[PDB]
Amino acid sequence: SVPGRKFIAVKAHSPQGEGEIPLHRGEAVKVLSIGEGGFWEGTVKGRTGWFPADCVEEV
Repeated sequence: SVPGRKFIAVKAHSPQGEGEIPLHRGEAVKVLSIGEGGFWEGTVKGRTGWFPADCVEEV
């Protein structure tokens, strides 16, 4: 465990809905909040949006 909200993408994501962001494996993701339907909200390189939670793992 490390304090804070640092995660890493283990899976890619291609956006398929309003407000979704892409993810690429290995990227740093700051997890901000949770949504409905298995989606979480996070920040990658100055963009924030939705992606499936199963794409990320905590550092």
